[PDB]
Amino acid sequence: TAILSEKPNVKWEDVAGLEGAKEALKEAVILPVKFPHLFKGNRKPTSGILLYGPPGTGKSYLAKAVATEANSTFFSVSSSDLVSKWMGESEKLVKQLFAMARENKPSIIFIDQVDALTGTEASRRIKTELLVQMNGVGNDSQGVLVLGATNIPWQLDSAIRRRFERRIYIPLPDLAARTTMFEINVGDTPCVLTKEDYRTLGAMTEGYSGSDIAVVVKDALMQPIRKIQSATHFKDVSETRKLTPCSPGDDGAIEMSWTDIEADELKEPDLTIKDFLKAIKSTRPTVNEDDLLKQEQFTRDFG
Repeated sequence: TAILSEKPNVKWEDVAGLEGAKEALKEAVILPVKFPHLFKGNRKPTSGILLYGPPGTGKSYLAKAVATEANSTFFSVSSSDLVSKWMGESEKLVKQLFAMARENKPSIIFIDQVDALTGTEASRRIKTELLVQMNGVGNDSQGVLVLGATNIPWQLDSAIRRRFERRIYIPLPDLAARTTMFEINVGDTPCVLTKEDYRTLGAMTEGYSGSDIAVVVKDALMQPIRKIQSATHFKDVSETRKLTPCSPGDDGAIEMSWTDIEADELKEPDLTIKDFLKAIKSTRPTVNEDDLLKQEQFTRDFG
């Protein structure tokens, strides 16, 4: 299981925002696949694409969407794992990976953290084997497309860099995308959030990543459970008896614990925007603001 394989089922719409990358990938990858007769002779589809941008944008998830939409098998590998965990057998692994992908066209190879192939003799082999394999466009043949992912494109070996004809920036999510991420992350959970609240949550998380948003949302959803747990005082409201947590000393405030209260006849506190706003304060964004420039320096130079 050093090499993952799957026929993923991620539609474009399942990936929050990124419409620009998406549209780049559509014409870079999907057009060739949709209309292969366009690529007779010396006109050949891209076969290396680098995805670069700050962490927490789900470059992986987007990659699966491409596979789903190209109707191809998704083969994938982590370069950090290759360099550290497997080491000795890494040459063999990079081989087998390209070999599986050839045997399974149409297919996509995903190499995560391509920077981690180069430096801190032994992994010099991995670099070298990868390069030979990406010359496997000039095997015959393909078929197979390599999508590299990096957070630190400026630390990516220029030789490897050069094998990735096409480069696409995966930005931090904008207002609309963050709004979508909040919705997706709560999905079906019982709550009383409006369309406007989602937008508010969106607007209020400038500079957050999908990951960041995921952690904030995971935090917020637990709040009603959190309230039920640490009360101390409940109260009847309203189909026969129904009690919810309330402050010490209130209109009908009995003193008890959740344990004291009967099956069902609990009234969980509503899940409010206020729970999410709280969660936003206690989870700072992950990604430094100087990254914009560092990534944009790369878009300017090797875009």
